[PDB]
Amino acid sequence: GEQDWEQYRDRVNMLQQERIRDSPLLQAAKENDLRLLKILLLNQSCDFQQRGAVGETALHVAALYDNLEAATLLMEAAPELAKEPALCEPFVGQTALHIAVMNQNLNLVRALLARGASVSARATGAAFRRSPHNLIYYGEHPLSFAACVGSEEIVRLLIEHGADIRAQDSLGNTVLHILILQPNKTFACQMYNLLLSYDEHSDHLQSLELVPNHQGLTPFKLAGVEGNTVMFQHLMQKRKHVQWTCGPLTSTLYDLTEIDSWGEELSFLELVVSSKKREARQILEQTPVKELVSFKWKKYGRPYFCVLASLYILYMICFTTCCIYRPLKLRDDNRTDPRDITILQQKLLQEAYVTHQDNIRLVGELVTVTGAVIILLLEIPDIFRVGASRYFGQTILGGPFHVIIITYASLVLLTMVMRLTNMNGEVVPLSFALVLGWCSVMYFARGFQMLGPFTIMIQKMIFGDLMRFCWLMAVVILGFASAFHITFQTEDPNNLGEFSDYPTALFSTFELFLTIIDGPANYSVDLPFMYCITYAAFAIIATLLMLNLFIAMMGDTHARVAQERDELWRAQVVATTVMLERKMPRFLWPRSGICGYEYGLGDRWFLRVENHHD
Amino acid sequence: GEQDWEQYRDRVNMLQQERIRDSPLLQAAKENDLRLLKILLLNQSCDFQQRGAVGETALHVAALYDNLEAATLLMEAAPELAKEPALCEPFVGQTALHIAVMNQNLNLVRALLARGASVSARATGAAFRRSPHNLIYYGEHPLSFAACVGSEEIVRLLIEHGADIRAQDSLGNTVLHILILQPNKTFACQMYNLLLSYDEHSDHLQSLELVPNHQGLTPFKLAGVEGNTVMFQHLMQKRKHVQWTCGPLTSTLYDLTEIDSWGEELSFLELVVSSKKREARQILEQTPVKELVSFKWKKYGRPYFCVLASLYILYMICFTTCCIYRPLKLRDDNRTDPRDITILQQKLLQEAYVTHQDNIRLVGELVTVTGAVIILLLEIPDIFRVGASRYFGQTILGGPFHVIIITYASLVLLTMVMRLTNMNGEVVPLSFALVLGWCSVMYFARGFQMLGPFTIMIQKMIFGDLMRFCWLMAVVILGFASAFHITFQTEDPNNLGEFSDYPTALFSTFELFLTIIDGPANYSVDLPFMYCITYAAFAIIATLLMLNLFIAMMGDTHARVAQERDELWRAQVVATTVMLERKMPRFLWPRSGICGYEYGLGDRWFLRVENHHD
Repeated sequence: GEQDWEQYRDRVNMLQQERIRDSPLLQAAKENDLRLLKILLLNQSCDFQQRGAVGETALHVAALYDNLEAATLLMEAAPELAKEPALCEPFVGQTALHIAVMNQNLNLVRALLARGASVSARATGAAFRRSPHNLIYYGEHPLSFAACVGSEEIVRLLIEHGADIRAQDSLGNTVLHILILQPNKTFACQMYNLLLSYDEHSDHLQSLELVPNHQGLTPFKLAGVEGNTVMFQHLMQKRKHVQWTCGPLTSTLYDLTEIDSWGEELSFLELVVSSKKREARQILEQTPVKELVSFKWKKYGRPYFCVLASLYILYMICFTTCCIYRPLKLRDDNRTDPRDITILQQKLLQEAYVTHQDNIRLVGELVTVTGAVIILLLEIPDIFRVGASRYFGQTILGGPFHVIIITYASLVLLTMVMRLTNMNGEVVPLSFALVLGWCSVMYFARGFQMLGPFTIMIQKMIFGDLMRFCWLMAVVILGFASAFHITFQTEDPNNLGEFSDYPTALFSTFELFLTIIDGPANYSVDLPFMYCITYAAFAIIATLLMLNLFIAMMGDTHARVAQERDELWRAQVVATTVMLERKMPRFLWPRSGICGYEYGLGDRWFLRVENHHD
Repeated sequence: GEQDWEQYRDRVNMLQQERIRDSPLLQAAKENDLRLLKILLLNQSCDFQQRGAVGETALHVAALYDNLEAATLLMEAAPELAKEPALCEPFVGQTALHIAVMNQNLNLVRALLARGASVSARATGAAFRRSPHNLIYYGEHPLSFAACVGSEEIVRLLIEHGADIRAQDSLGNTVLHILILQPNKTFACQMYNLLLSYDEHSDHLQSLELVPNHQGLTPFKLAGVEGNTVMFQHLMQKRKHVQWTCGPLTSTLYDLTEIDSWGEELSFLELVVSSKKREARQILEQTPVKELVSFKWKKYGRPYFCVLASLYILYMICFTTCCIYRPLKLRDDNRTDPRDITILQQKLLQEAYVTHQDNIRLVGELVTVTGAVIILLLEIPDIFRVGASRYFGQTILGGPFHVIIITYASLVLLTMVMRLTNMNGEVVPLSFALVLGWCSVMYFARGFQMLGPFTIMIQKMIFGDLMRFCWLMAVVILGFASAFHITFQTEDPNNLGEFSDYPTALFSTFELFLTIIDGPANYSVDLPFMYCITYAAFAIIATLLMLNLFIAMMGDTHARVAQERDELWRAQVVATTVMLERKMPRFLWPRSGICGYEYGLGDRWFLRVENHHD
């Protein structure tokens, strides 16, 4: 690939205008020059099946520019032009009916359909598919075009000429899926009511509402994925009824069949919390959904989360104590190596199990490794289910805690390999394990409103501002650490040995940036004067300016989300509820909501909501 | 208890709708199906005393859905249905008159009262009591229902059929108490004027205004507890009169009898500052109240607070100097224990009183312990008065300073036990006493506007943000302190002994989090390389990110209250005024306001307010 899409798309859009300029019939379609077009079509003339650079006809050009005078004269001379689709790459299958509807030209649609335009024509070209570089997605059928332009009269005219409402495009979207993807949401529900009124369940196999996608999503399920909360509240108007109303009080009964999704392998609520669209989190604060996941969290979600929190915390204490007590003996080698002298005075034991206090630790260590395969048997089946990047990427479904808890379980499994192999470097995977193990306890901080939004800010600082600061911090601690190394390369390393080696001078200048270590000073020796100029420059540019600017932007990444993670914590417990309702067994978590079978109203499981309004 | 309330309340609300669906008479009451209901009640038919699942009648169902056609046909066939209450747990005592008023159905109330509905019926069920899970509290009588719906015409119709306005519900609330608990406050005072106009003091024992609650509160006293400032200003319109008005100036004379509450054991002003409701602090900025507690604070509150401040500060100097000089002698045991060698070189004296300089300290120490029982004789009678959790919980009445000053007086009493027992660990209760003693001086920082709101922010940071940060700080200093301990478990503890023990490694990593101690470094020895990776990870995640995010949210808990504790300090001196007017004697604090007895207008003590208005 040498060129890209839009450079090809601009080439088609200018080759198309050239052929309109080159051919006098196509120009007379564009100019609405019915003077010339009468004289031109009076005689035997240009073939009406002459094409542009895209496969357009003269009727497509006469409809792209709303010229119903020229389009009448074209169809009177050539009636077979109404059934003609374009033929080349971007506009494949687009008919003049696809354009007369998209211009909302009603009198052109009547003139086209009287000439036998096909309402079942589907624009299968790549300039109609739902792609991030197409500006609109209106579907493929002209009935689907009339809905997304919001024209009530073309829809009432296209059904009368035999457009089935269950017409499914190449994505699997029927027209009810496509109305949900439109941006002017409060004008789309009136087309949604109009399209369902013409449905009238003659087919009634899924009754146009349960007709899924190629990704399985019904239109109700898709409104939660795309975050169409205006369409969601409209869709719940037919899934409820008011039991009674007494003054200010009102008790209404929501259907909860398509929200709870009991038998479904991929429920409605996982598709809302694992949706990458960002207005999908406003679905979780709607009138049947908010009451449902609050009932699941309080009655069963937070009690079952706190025991798992109190078990994992008690698990990590058992892992920590098997690190604190760990098999160490005095080293075999007398230290003949006093070179920055070796402070390592003891080494690992090999197969140390002699004492009874060790046998208590053997019990303890087996809780760690069998606790770790339990961790592995819970998560690596779930990376194979959502796609291993939808899993790790979405930061409300655990996200960068499943990466941590898998890495933790990998390292303690790696440690028990080394304990049986008698490898010597056991301290390296254990130190990574203890950090990753105990910082994974912050996963359970989502279960508490105090601690909840506070832990999302740490994820928006590790990934947000640390990747916007550590690059422009590493250039300062590479220029200055080298500058501090060169100034001290010619000195005694026993007096101010903070820059004696270049690896340690990177470490000291990393610390002096953060001022977690003291400024280097030895007042009983003459330091080089270039150091006092370099360090005074360093302390201003790095310590003073660059920290307190990073704190200034980290203070702004907190202020920008301190009013926005109180709403993401309310979406973080929903992703914890439906994670827990799916994993741990069925005799815990019974079906939420009132069973509508002991009362004579069905088998659907309802949710009753009592509300007050003045 | 297996299920909870609302799961029982939802069960009643759906069992009730089932019986309406099961019985054709109850359905015809709901449907307004007067076709069927005429045919049904033409014959001998279902018993009219058939009930739903709650004890409802057909007349209750015909009034829950405002069907006065069906309710007329029900009462014409069965006239004894108007006097029928429901019989089961949530709706006990609710009559159809309780529903016809709550729907504000005036023509249904006239048709019910003509059939002999009882206006004195009281809905004693649990779905009418003032509880946090009921959405409204409208009282129990239908006159009380007509007031809280704001229907002037039902009240003017229910009095005419003999509803006494002094009708007291199970909480002790008369209807004037219930109008104050309503949320649309500016529409409730017009019902308050209407209800007082029909009172006309024929009873005149308390004249409906002094009729207390079961918690003793009159409606004027309850408007300060619930913070009904709209009702409070309306209640002070009848407790004032303008002496004169001259252009812009106006001198008005407030009654101050029910505000100052002179003979009352529980005054009006303690019920406003110790109220847990949060709009009760706007009562303290109203036109007779703000001028009264400003006069009490300036004339007598701040002079008497500053001597008690200057006495307690001078008391704490006397306690501190008896700690600084304290009986210590050189230790008896030669230190045969050089294990992290014992720096303890001297011990406690036993009965040390030999010298004259000690006898000065004996005078000093008795000021401390008799100052401490004086503290105990002032506070532990007051935990037995407000309820020992209303006392400690409310942070404007001292709050977490009465916990401190009781703990301080407990520890110096515990110290004088140890001085007579010759216990050895006297340093432990004294160190707690000196911290708690001198930080209790911040109680007196409420007496000064500069220092006032600054000390409320420390209480909103100790309890607010420290409990939202120290949990997610303790997981970092447990993962890293263990990770720093394991990496240094196999080294010489004499070179970088900051993580030699696991208790001290928790201490060092606690300090390195805050960077109150230097980063561990010893450039004359080879530190383990895993430390330089762990510490560089620690300094970024803990020192840099997690501090300056905690400062970012602690900066936001200050910015959110720097415009809100300037109004809580103005409620913190009111709680200090009425604390001081109650405790210290009566010859200090004379009665505030002008005695209306030397002038010929009563014996009530008035407050004169001169104000300016353009």
